[PDB]
Amino acid sequence: KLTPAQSKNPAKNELYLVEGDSAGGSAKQGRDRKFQAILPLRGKVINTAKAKMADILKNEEINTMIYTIGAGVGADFSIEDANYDKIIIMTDADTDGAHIQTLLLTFFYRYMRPLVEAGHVYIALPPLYKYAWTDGELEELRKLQRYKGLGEMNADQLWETTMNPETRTLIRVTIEDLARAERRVNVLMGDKVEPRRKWIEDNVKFTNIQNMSLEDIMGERFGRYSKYIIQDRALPDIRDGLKPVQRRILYSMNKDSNTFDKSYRKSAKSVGNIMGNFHPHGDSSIYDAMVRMSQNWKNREILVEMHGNNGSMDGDPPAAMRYTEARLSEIAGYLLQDIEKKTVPFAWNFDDTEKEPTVLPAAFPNLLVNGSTGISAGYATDIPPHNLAEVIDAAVYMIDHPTAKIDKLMEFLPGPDFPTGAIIQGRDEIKKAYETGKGRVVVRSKTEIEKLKGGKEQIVITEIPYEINKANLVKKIDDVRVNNKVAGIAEVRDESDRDGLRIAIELKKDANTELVLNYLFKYTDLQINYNFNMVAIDNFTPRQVGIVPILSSYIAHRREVILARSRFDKEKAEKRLHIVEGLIRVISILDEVIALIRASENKADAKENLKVSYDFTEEQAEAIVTLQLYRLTNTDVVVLQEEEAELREKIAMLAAIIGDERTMYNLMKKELREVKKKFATPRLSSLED
Amino acid sequence: KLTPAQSKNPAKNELYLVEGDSAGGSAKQGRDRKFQAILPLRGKVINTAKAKMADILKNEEINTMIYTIGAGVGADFSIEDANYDKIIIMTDADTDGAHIQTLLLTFFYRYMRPLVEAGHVYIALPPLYKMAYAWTDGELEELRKQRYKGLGEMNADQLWETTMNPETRTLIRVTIEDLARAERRVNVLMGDKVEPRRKWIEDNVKFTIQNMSLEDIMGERFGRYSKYIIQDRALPDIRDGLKPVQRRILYSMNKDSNTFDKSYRKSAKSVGNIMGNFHPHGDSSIYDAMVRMSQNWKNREILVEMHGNNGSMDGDPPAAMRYTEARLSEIAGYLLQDIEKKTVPFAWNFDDTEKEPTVLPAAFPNLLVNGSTGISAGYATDIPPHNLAEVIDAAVYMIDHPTAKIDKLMEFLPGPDFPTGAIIQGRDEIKKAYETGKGRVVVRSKTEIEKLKGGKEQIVITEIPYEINKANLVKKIDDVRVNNKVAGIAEVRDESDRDGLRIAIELKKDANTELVLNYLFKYTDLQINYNFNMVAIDNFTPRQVGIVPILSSYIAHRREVILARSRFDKEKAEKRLHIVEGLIRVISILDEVIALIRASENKADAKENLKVSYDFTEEQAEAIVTLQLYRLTNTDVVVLQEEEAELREKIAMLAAIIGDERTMYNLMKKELREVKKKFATPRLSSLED
DNA sequence: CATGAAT
DNA sequence: AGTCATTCATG
DNA sequence: CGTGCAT
DNA sequence: GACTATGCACG
Ligand SMILES: COc1c(N2C[C@@H]3CCCN[C@@H]3C2)c(F)cc2c(=O)c(C(=O)O)cn(C3CC3)c12
Ligand SMILES: COc1c(N2C[C@@H]3CCCN[C@@H]3C2)c(F)cc2c(=O)c(C(=O)O)cn(C3CC3)c12
Ligand SMILES: [Mg+2]
Ligand SMILES: [Mg+2]
Ligand SMILES: [Mg+2]
Ligand SMILES: [Mg+2]
Repeated sequence: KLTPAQSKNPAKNELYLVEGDSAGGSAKQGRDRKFQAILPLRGKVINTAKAKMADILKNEEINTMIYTIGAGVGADFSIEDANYDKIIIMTDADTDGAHIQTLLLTFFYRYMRPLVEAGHVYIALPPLYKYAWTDGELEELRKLQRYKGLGEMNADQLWETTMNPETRTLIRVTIEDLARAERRVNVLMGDKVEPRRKWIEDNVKFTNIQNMSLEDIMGERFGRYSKYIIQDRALPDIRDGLKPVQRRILYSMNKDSNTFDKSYRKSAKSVGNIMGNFHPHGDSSIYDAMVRMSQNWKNREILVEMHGNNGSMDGDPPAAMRYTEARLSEIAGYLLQDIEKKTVPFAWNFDDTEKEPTVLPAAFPNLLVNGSTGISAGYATDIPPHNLAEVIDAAVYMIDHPTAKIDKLMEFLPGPDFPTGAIIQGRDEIKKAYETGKGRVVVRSKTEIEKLKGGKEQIVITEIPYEINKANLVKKIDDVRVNNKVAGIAEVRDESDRDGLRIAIELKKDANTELVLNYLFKYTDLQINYNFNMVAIDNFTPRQVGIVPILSSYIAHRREVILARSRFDKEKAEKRLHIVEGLIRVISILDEVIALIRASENKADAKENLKVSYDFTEEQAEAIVTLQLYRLTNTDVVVLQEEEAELREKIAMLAAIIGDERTMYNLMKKELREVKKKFATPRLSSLED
Repeated sequence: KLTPAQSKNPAKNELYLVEGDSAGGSAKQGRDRKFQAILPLRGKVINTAKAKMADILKNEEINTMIYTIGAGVGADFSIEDANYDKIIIMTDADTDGAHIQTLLLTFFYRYMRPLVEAGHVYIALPPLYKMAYAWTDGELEELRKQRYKGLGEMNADQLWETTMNPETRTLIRVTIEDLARAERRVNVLMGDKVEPRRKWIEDNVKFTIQNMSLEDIMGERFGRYSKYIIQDRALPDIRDGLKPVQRRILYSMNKDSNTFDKSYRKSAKSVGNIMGNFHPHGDSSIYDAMVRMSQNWKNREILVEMHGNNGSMDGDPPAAMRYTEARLSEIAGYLLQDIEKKTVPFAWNFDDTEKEPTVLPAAFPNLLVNGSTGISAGYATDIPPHNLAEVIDAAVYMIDHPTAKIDKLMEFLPGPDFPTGAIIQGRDEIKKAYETGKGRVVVRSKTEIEKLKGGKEQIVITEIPYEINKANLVKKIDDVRVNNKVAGIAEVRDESDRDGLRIAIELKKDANTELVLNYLFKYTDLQINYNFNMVAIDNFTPRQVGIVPILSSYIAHRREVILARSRFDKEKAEKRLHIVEGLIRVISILDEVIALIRASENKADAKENLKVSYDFTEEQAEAIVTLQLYRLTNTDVVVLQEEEAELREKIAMLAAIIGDERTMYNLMKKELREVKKKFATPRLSSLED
């Protein structure tokens, strides 16, 4: 796995720890083989502060590093009998690169302290533009090619920028204070989450060879990584309930006109467009997210319609993106409704070539309807799906009554509504969840006892808990029968066809079916505990939220959308109305206008003449001057006046929405009810206490 | 890997052999678990009538097919011990599916004869269309009163209802009518003898429940696969020298404006667009093809420029399409020159939503310049790269002298010009190759001797034979030292860097350096034999062609392109002249026309009046009537008469090309010389005899 | 045993 | 993101 | 131990 | 085209 140097020399030999096999290859190509060695770090280096000391020793990356370095580890470590003068960590210039640097540094600190204390650990700093490393260097170089990673850099460019000892700009790792360094590393990388959460809260603001400390290097790297994972990866926006990857998937597919009323496009075509325009990451990661939105046992209201093998409840792999074809679902269209009307904040992509929405208009409150999950850094998320009609009903009520209480809201939104059905138990815990954000509810399979011939009964499962694998469940129940942990099971039988779920647990003659069913509920996943952990992104910061701040954030959002949409349509109507006013007046003086253009020197002089001599505005003067010749035939002013009437009425009703809070909220309620009527579906999960 | 039936029954159990894992997964969901078992066949099945029996027994696909059939194989085959009553083969509707059916049928023939003789071996026929479903184009025509490209685009419920439901499926019963003729049919198609197969293809293939015989099924299936892979996969077109996948890559990237003058584009975005619009195959195959066109040690003139790790001469894996950026090279633009002018026959793609070029205009003879290779069915190709300037000079001569002899052409085209360089020996065999298509020439590494200290010498290799892996060569050379197959080798060192190839073979003190160098040339790969096998596609058929059928077919192609282009520009200039002629008349009667349009009631009326009153044509009247108002200012009649003159001359020069074979041929030469001057590059390979 | 578009 | 196996012609 | 976006 | 290991919070 390691590319070694030509000659052995522990006085000049350098070890390059490269992030990735591709970048490892590029390094291997652009290196100096006389003394430079390459070691690909395939994946993320294990946490040698969290993981056990056994599984740490059973790690491939760690072992081949301890072998390539050739000095041992822990207390059996002799820096004198090493193999390298310098060990350089070369990663991508992005956030995940900063995470690898963090993980690798904690390794070389916890188990190879003398190597770091002797200043033998370095950090290669690849350029960010093309050469510039900062924004100030770009400014000075302006008097560009943004490197998305090491993969986009050539071998000769790699050497000239970051590998040549005379040209490279390294960051030397030094231990200034062993006490403050021990504290920092142990907090950021410890098993305890709470000190890490607090550190992120207090520090991270969400708004040729230099030497850096350990505390500074661990702070700038884990600080850069934490902020990006919370804001721009794992956690959903509190409004549209989407992670950046899902929003980019829905938007790109919509921009490519890949909607529900059109033909399916090949998945790879969509995935490729997402990656080249908005989401600068792996094709597999994007596709796996695209597939999940097509699975109706993961989402209560699917956003993608996919043809072919997209998986099952048995958890078998979906067809590769070379096979499947996809398109947005009809209800996914409402998430993107009026996006063409400046109703949402847009920001530049990584490419700085095209703008992308930071949030979707969300004509329906997706965050509650579909849910989210949900593993960040310092924070985590688990929001269950809900009924489309019920959430809307609660939303409509809160629109009328902003200061509504949870007890009243639960008359409309009684609890979660899993797409997999099953039984939810714990009315008290549901309330606790809708208030504080956290809460532990019990999810139970829908069962039915069928009596067989011979005095023997049979348990028949028809629905299973959310996020539970059907195939793994059957195996676990069968293991109970095989091991005879409990007595009475004759045969476990998955009888689920393409049109129904059915797990049949046939029991022996004279066997307490109550004793068995109770055992399977406790020791298998027939019954599970579902933990609420409703955390989302409100105002760029992570926020644990109940049912109230969620609904309030959605209402506040839809208000902005409706207001912005109204300004947009009013802007269009005004501009035409202004043009129609001019055209009507033109007909009254058609002869003198044509005579004026006839006397004009050019297009610009013609418009300037229309302004001065006949008080037409710039916008009007443009429309008049660019009229096709045949429009001189028409002198019917009546039809244009009918358009004036229609436009003036539209501007009026639009302005009232912008000017009257009540009128606006009435509109919002009207649309939320239409969405309800169109996409209403009965409950699947029963509620008990 | 096998999904067994829930109930073992050698009377009703079916065994579906599915092409691919994903399709096997879809079948695993759409099956009836009571009696339908699934066995996914991953990749093409081994040719059991072509490979050594030792390799056959080691083939895991065969072993897992026998051990699940439960009846052994060969002479030790009890037909009553089988666990399945029916064995259905379910492949895609495409030609590769027909190949698998062929390979499988020969196995069940050779090693399981009683199984096929009992009529238990079936062939499942998937639907081809979906509007209900239809298997034939006639059935689609009747159903008219979704084109499936495989099984990966079908849902589980769809696959069941159409091909898996035993009461609603179309099956093919494989019956062996005669054991005599079926043997010759099997051996000719699958046997180790290539010549009889090539003859059978040239004799049968026209290049332009329900029972079925074995000889008929084998001929129909393999016939389709033979034809398809011959003219639509492995072999290049004789005109633009491109395989279908290479042509689709170039056209797609050019259509997406991913060219040399513009920014680089993420590779996955290009691959996805190709796969979804033109080339209905795997992403890796398309990307690998795209990567090769970027490697400057395989192509004499790269057609794709690529940023990042695109591999090396050591054979190390290039970066995945997630990492790399790419765009068309400048010279690749000349392959697509004038494609927007209907100079090339187009054809519908697989979606019938977009038309693709069947051949590129090719402003330079790409077949000889870049070469091709080169493994089809019944045929194979191997054309070496040539110098761009030399091939053009050869073609230019043949334009003036159609009946040019080979000995004369070689004064301009002396031989191949490998991008890897090295030495070519064998003037005689080159001529034999340029005449017949086949030839065996010798390629020798470029070496030099460097005197060292202590009286030692050092062999230095700077250039190596075409298509030779540098990493393996060094290993094989060093293996000579290790095994001491020749005396005097001290150390083998690859000293190549990012700007120079260098393999230093350091010798010992008193060692015969001439002896060492001679042994390596003969027993390693410092010297190899390049075998010409110039086979291309001429008139939809594979043709073993010499240097003359190639150059002539290119000139013939360039003729059609230039003729079709000249007609395009002429019709364009004609219609434009027609308008200019009318606009000049209008100026002299501007007021009368404006008054005439004002007097008119509408657009249609205005044109009829422009016709009747001033004899303007319909095309002329339309142009006048649709002029924007400001055009009444730009009333310069002279600059219109300049365009009029400029157009009449352009038509005159274009008509001369269409109406004179010589003037057209001079245009070929003029343009070919321009291409030559722009992309001229010195030889890299030296020639000897 | 490689080569290169396919599975 | 690398690894793993087969087709096909051919020396 | 599985979860779902990342390496 | 499936297989294999890491992060991160959490019962
Ligand atoms: C499972 O088939 C493949 C294999 N194998 C064949 C053997 C089967 C049993 C034991 N494992 C190996 C793995 C392989 F080595 C490579 C590829 C491959 O590169 C590829 C592609 O699209 O680029 C596609 N496929 C699938 C489309 C056939 C490959
Ligand atoms: C080599 O890393 C990966 C592994 N491995 C990690 C271990 C390292 C030593 C060898 N064995 C395993 C293989 C893996 F199991 C899965 C994926 C993976 O799914 C994936 C993706 O984009 O979808 C990307 N990568 C690469 C981007 C890191 C994966
Ligand atoms: Mg990266
Ligand atoms: Mg993955
Ligand atoms: Mg196929
Ligand atoms: Mg492959």
